[PDB]
Amino acid sequence: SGVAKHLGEALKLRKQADTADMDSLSGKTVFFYFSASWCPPCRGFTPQLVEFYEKHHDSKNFEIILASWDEEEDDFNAYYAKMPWLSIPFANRNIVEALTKKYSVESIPTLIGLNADTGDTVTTRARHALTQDPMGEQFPWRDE
Amino acid sequence: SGVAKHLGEALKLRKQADTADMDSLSGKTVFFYFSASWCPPCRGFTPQLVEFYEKHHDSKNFEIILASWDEEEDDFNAYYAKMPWLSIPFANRNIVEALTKKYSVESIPTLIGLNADTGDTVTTRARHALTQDPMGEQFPWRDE
Ligand SMILES: [Mg+2]
Ligand SMILES: [Mg+2]
Ligand SMILES: [Mg+2]
Ligand SMILES: [Mg+2]
Ligand SMILES: [Mg+2]
Ligand SMILES: [Mg+2]
Ligand SMILES: [Mg+2]
Ligand SMILES: [Mg+2]
Ligand SMILES: [Mg+2]
Ligand SMILES: [Mg+2]
Repeated sequence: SGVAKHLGEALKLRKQADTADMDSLSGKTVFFYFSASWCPPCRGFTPQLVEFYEKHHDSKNFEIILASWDEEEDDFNAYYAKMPWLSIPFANRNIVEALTKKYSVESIPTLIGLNADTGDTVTTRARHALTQDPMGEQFPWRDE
Repeated sequence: SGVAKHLGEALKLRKQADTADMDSLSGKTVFFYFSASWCPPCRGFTPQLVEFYEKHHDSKNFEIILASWDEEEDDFNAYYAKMPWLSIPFANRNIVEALTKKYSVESIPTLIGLNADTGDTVTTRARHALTQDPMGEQFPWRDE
Protein backbone atom coordinates (compact mmCIF):
# COMPACT_ATOMS: atom_id res chain seq x y z
CA SER A 1 0.00 0.00 0.00
CA GLY A 2 2.92 2.34 0.77
CA VAL A 3 4.14 2.61 -2.85
CA ALA A 4 0.53 3.08 -3.98
CA LYS A 5 0.13 5.88 -1.44
CA HIS A 6 3.22 7.73 -2.77
CA LEU A 7 2.01 7.37 -6.39
CA GLY A 8 -1.46 8.57 -5.36
CA GLU A 9 0.03 11.58 -3.50
CA ALA A 10 2.10 12.35 -6.62
CA LEU A 11 -1.15 12.90 -8.54
CA LYS A 12 -2.19 16.52 -8.54
CA LEU A 13 -5.99 16.94 -8.45
CA ARG A 14 -7.64 19.76 -10.36
CA LYS A 15 -9.29 22.55 -8.32
CA GLN A 16 -10.89 24.81 -10.86
CA ALA A 17 -8.07 26.63 -12.62
CA ASP A 18 -5.53 25.38 -10.08
CA THR A 19 -4.16 21.98 -9.26
CA ALA A 20 -3.96 20.93 -5.59
CA ASP A 21 -2.37 18.39 -3.23
CA MET A 22 -4.14 15.66 -1.24
CA ASP A 23 -3.66 16.64 2.41
CA SER A 24 -6.78 18.78 2.07
CA LEU A 25 -8.71 15.47 2.05
CA SER A 26 -7.57 14.51 5.60
CA GLY A 27 -10.36 13.27 7.87
CA LYS A 28 -13.19 13.95 5.42
CA THR A 29 -15.70 11.74 3.63
CA VAL A 30 -14.59 11.90 -0.02
CA PHE A 31 -16.86 11.11 -2.98
CA PHE A 32 -15.90 10.11 -6.48
CA TYR A 33 -18.59 11.47 -8.82
CA PHE A 34 -18.81 9.55 -12.12
CA SER A 35 -20.60 11.67 -14.69
CA ALA A 36 -20.30 13.11 -18.21
CA SER A 37 -21.39 16.24 -20.06
CA TRP A 38 -23.18 14.02 -22.64
CA CYS A 39 -25.32 12.02 -20.22
CA PRO A 40 -28.95 13.19 -19.89
CA PRO A 41 -29.63 11.88 -16.38
CA CYS A 42 -26.30 13.41 -15.27
CA ARG A 43 -27.47 16.80 -16.55
CA GLY A 44 -30.48 16.57 -14.19
CA PHE A 45 -28.50 15.40 -11.14
CA THR A 46 -25.34 17.58 -11.21
CA PRO A 47 -27.22 20.82 -10.40
CA GLN A 48 -28.70 19.18 -7.25
CA LEU A 49 -25.30 17.84 -6.20
CA VAL A 50 -23.77 21.33 -6.76
CA GLU A 51 -26.40 22.86 -4.49
CA PHE A 52 -25.94 20.11 -1.85
CA TYR A 53 -22.14 20.60 -1.87
CA GLU A 54 -22.25 24.42 -1.62
CA LYS A 55 -24.63 24.17 1.34
CA HIS A 56 -23.18 21.20 3.26
CA HIS A 57 -19.59 20.28 2.28
CA ASP A 58 -18.10 22.35 5.16
CA SER A 59 -20.56 21.47 7.92
CA LYS A 60 -20.75 17.79 6.91
CA ASN A 61 -16.97 17.69 6.24
CA PHE A 62 -16.85 16.16 2.75
CA GLU A 63 -15.13 16.67 -0.61
CA ILE A 64 -16.12 15.63 -4.11
CA ILE A 65 -13.78 14.53 -6.88
CA LEU A 66 -15.04 14.38 -10.48
CA ALA A 67 -14.16 11.10 -12.25
CA SER A 68 -15.24 12.13 -15.70
CA TRP A 69 -16.54 9.88 -18.44
CA ASP A 70 -15.96 12.71 -20.95
CA GLU A 71 -13.34 11.74 -23.49
CA GLU A 72 -13.29 15.10 -25.24
CA GLU A 73 -11.24 17.67 -23.34
CA ASP A 74 -13.33 20.70 -24.27
CA ASP A 75 -16.56 18.97 -23.13
CA PHE A 76 -14.73 17.86 -19.96
CA ASN A 77 -13.78 21.48 -19.24
CA ALA A 78 -17.23 22.97 -20.10
CA TYR A 79 -18.83 20.52 -17.65
CA TYR A 80 -16.28 20.74 -14.84
CA ALA A 81 -16.62 24.55 -15.01
CA LYS A 82 -20.15 24.10 -13.59
CA MET A 83 -18.76 22.27 -10.51
CA PRO A 84 -17.39 23.77 -7.29
CA TRP A 85 -15.39 20.70 -6.33
CA LEU A 86 -12.24 18.83 -7.42
CA SER A 87 -11.43 16.66 -10.45
CA ILE A 88 -9.10 13.97 -11.58
CA PRO A 89 -7.32 15.75 -14.46
CA PHE A 90 -8.62 15.04 -17.95
CA ALA A 91 -5.24 13.54 -18.94
CA ASN A 92 -5.62 10.88 -16.22
CA ARG A 93 -8.25 8.86 -18.07
CA ASN A 94 -6.48 5.63 -17.05
CA ILE A 95 -7.29 6.45 -13.41
CA VAL A 96 -11.02 7.06 -14.14
CA GLU A 97 -11.17 3.76 -16.05
CA ALA A 98 -9.61 1.90 -13.10
CA LEU A 99 -11.86 3.50 -10.48
CA THR A 100 -14.86 2.76 -12.69
CA LYS A 101 -13.83 -0.91 -12.72
CA LYS A 102 -13.03 -0.94 -8.99
CA TYR A 103 -16.44 0.34 -7.88
CA SER A 104 -18.38 -1.52 -10.58
CA VAL A 105 -19.71 1.76 -11.99
CA GLU A 106 -21.93 0.45 -14.76
CA SER A 107 -23.96 3.61 -15.30
CA ILE A 108 -23.79 7.30 -14.59
CA PRO A 109 -24.43 9.52 -12.64
CA THR A 110 -22.93 7.49 -9.78
CA LEU A 111 -21.61 8.78 -6.47
CA ILE A 112 -19.26 6.59 -4.38
CA GLY A 113 -18.45 7.81 -0.86
CA LEU A 114 -15.44 6.73 1.14
CA ASN A 115 -13.53 7.50 4.31
CA ALA A 116 -10.51 9.58 3.21
CA ASP A 117 -8.24 8.23 5.93
CA THR A 118 -8.99 4.48 5.79
CA GLY A 119 -10.07 4.37 2.16
CA ASP A 120 -13.03 2.23 3.19
CA THR A 121 -16.22 2.52 1.15
CA VAL A 122 -18.97 4.37 3.02
CA THR A 123 -21.71 4.49 0.37
CA THR A 124 -22.33 3.35 -3.22
CA ARG A 125 -25.95 4.61 -3.36
CA ALA A 126 -25.46 8.32 -2.69
CA ARG A 127 -26.85 9.43 -6.12
CA HIS A 128 -30.25 7.92 -5.32
CA ALA A 129 -30.01 8.67 -1.57
CA LEU A 130 -29.39 12.39 -2.13
CA THR A 131 -32.43 12.79 -4.41
CA GLN A 132 -34.59 11.28 -1.65
CA ASP A 133 -32.85 13.18 1.19
CA PRO A 134 -32.03 16.61 -0.31
CA MET A 135 -31.38 18.03 3.18
CA GLY A 136 -28.72 15.36 3.90
CA GLU A 137 -30.44 14.41 7.15
CA GLN A 138 -29.27 10.81 6.57
CA PHE A 139 -25.83 11.72 5.17
CA PRO A 140 -23.53 9.90 4.39
CA TRP A 141 -26.12 7.26 3.44
CA ARG A 142 -24.12 4.24 4.56
CA ASP A 143 -24.67 1.02 2.62
CA GLU A 144 -26.81 -1.77 4.15
CA SER B 1 -3.84 8.20 2.93
CA GLY B 2 -6.76 5.94 1.94
CA VAL B 3 -7.88 8.07 -1.03
CA ALA B 4 -4.25 8.40 -2.11
CA LYS B 5 -3.89 4.62 -1.96
CA HIS B 6 -6.92 4.09 -4.24
CA LEU B 7 -5.63 6.68 -6.75
CA GLY B 8 -2.17 5.07 -6.65
CA GLU B 9 -3.68 1.58 -7.19
CA ALA B 10 -5.66 3.01 -10.12
CA LEU B 11 -2.37 3.80 -11.87
CA LYS B 12 -1.29 1.01 -14.17
CA LEU B 13 2.50 0.60 -14.28
CA ARG B 14 4.23 -0.35 -17.51
CA LYS B 15 5.86 -3.81 -17.70
CA GLN B 16 7.54 -3.92 -21.06
CA ALA B 17 4.78 -4.16 -23.65
CA ASP B 18 2.16 -4.81 -20.97
CA THR B 19 0.74 -2.72 -18.18
CA ALA B 20 0.45 -4.28 -14.70
CA ASP B 21 -1.23 -3.83 -11.30
CA MET B 22 0.47 -3.04 -7.98
CA ASP B 23 -0.10 -6.13 -5.83
CA SER B 24 3.06 -7.58 -7.38
CA LEU B 25 4.96 -5.05 -5.22
CA SER B 26 3.71 -6.58 -1.92
CA GLY B 27 6.43 -7.12 0.69
CA LYS B 28 9.34 -6.09 -1.55
CA THR B 29 11.87 -3.26 -1.45
CA VAL B 30 10.85 -1.03 -4.37
CA PHE B 31 13.19 1.45 -6.07
CA PHE B 32 12.30 4.48 -8.14
CA TYR B 33 15.06 4.92 -10.73
CA PHE B 34 15.35 8.50 -12.02
CA SER B 35 17.22 8.52 -15.30
CA ALA B 36 17.02 9.68 -18.94
CA SER B 37 18.18 8.46 -22.34
CA TRP B 38 20.02 11.80 -22.84
CA CYS B 39 22.07 11.76 -19.65
CA PRO B 40 25.71 10.62 -20.06
CA PRO B 41 26.29 9.36 -16.51
CA CYS B 42 22.95 7.50 -16.73
CA ARG B 43 24.18 5.72 -19.86
CA GLY B 44 27.12 4.35 -17.83
CA PHE B 45 25.07 3.31 -14.79
CA THR B 46 21.93 1.71 -16.32
CA PRO B 47 23.82 -1.31 -17.74
CA GLN B 48 25.20 -2.09 -14.24
CA LEU B 49 21.76 -1.71 -12.65
CA VAL B 50 20.28 -4.01 -15.36
CA GLU B 51 22.86 -6.66 -14.54
CA PHE B 52 22.31 -6.25 -10.77
CA TYR B 53 18.52 -6.58 -11.19
CA GLU B 54 18.66 -9.67 -13.46
CA LYS B 55 20.96 -11.40 -10.97
CA HIS B 56 19.44 -10.35 -7.62
CA HIS B 57 15.87 -8.98 -7.87
CA ASP B 58 14.33 -12.40 -7.04
CA SER B 59 16.71 -13.52 -4.29
CA LYS B 60 16.89 -10.06 -2.70
CA ASN B 61 13.13 -9.51 -3.24
CA PHE B 62 13.08 -6.09 -4.93
CA GLU B 63 11.45 -4.31 -7.87
CA ILE B 64 12.51 -1.27 -9.86
CA ILE B 65 10.24 1.37 -11.34
CA LEU B 66 11.58 3.79 -13.96
CA ALA B 67 10.72 7.44 -13.23
CA SER B 68 11.90 8.86 -16.51
CA TRP B 69 13.24 12.33 -17.13
CA ASP B 70 12.75 11.78 -20.89
CA GLU B 71 10.19 14.19 -22.27
CA GLU B 72 10.20 12.73 -25.77
CA GLU B 73 8.13 9.56 -26.02
CA ASP B 74 10.27 7.82 -28.63
CA ASP B 75 13.45 8.38 -26.56
CA PHE B 76 11.53 7.21 -23.47
CA ASN B 77 10.60 3.98 -25.26
CA ALA B 78 14.08 3.37 -26.79
CA TYR B 79 15.60 3.65 -23.30
CA TYR B 80 12.99 1.70 -21.36
CA ALA B 81 13.37 -1.11 -23.93
CA LYS B 82 16.85 -1.71 -22.46
CA MET B 83 15.38 -2.27 -18.97
CA PRO B 84 13.94 -5.48 -17.50
CA TRP B 85 11.88 -3.73 -14.84
CA LEU B 86 8.75 -1.56 -14.55
CA SER B 87 7.99 2.05 -15.50
CA ILE B 88 5.67 4.86 -14.69
CA PRO B 89 3.97 5.36 -18.08
CA PHE B 90 5.35 8.14 -20.27
CA ALA B 91 1.99 9.95 -20.14
CA ASN B 92 2.27 10.24 -16.35
CA ARG B 93 4.94 12.95 -16.40
CA ASN B 94 3.11 14.79 -13.58
CA ILE B 95 3.84 11.81 -11.30
CA VAL B 96 7.59 11.78 -12.16
CA GLU B 97 7.75 15.54 -11.49
CA ALA B 98 6.11 15.08 -8.08
CA LEU B 99 8.30 12.15 -7.05
CA THR B 100 11.35 14.11 -8.20
CA LYS B 101 10.29 16.95 -5.89
CA LYS B 102 9.40 14.58 -3.02
CA TYR B 103 12.79 12.85 -2.91
CA SER B 104 14.78 16.00 -3.74
CA VAL B 105 16.17 14.38 -6.89
CA GLU B 106 18.45 17.14 -8.12
CA SER B 107 20.52 15.05 -10.51
CA ILE B 108 20.36 11.77 -12.34
CA PRO B 109 20.98 8.81 -12.26
CA THR B 110 19.39 8.54 -8.80
CA LEU B 111 18.00 5.44 -7.13
CA ILE B 112 15.58 5.79 -4.18
CA GLY B 113 14.69 2.61 -2.29
CA LEU B 114 11.63 2.17 -0.13
CA ASN B 115 9.64 -0.44 1.75
CA ALA B 116 6.67 -1.30 -0.51
CA ASP B 117 4.32 -1.98 2.39
CA THR B 118 5.04 0.97 4.71
CA GLY B 119 6.21 3.37 2.02
CA ASP B 120 9.12 4.32 4.27
CA THR B 121 12.36 5.38 2.60
CA VAL B 122 15.08 2.74 2.91
CA THR B 123 17.89 4.32 0.86
CA THR B 124 18.59 7.50 -1.14
CA ARG B 125 22.23 6.59 -1.97
CA ALA B 126 21.75 3.33 -3.84
CA ARG B 127 23.24 4.67 -7.15
CA HIS B 128 26.60 5.28 -5.48
CA ALA B 129 26.27 2.29 -3.10
CA LEU B 130 25.71 -0.19 -5.94
CA THR B 131 28.80 0.95 -7.86
CA GLN B 132 30.88 0.31 -4.72
CA ASP B 133 29.09 -2.96 -3.82
CA PRO B 134 28.34 -4.61 -7.19
CA MET B 135 27.61 -7.93 -5.44
CA GLY B 136 24.91 -6.33 -3.25
CA GLU B 137 26.54 -7.70 -0.10
CA GLN B 138 25.36 -4.57 1.74
CA PHE B 139 21.96 -4.33 -0.01
CA PRO B 140 19.66 -2.41 0.51
CA TRP B 141 22.25 0.19 1.54
CA ARG B 142 20.19 1.81 4.30
CA ASP B 143 20.77 5.51 4.89
CA GLU B 144 22.84 6.64 7.91
MG1 LIG C 1 4.23 11.32 -3.56
MG1 LIG D 1 -14.76 24.08 0.25
MG1 LIG E 1 -7.46 18.76 -16.55
MG1 LIG F 1 -3.49 8.06 -15.63
MG1 LIG G 1 -24.39 6.50 -6.28
MG1 LIG H 1 -7.88 1.85 -7.17
MG1 LIG I 1 11.13 -10.54 -11.98
MG1 LIG J 1 4.19 4.40 -21.61
MG1 LIG K 1 0.11 12.04 -14.13
MG1 LIG L 1 20.75 7.03 -5.45
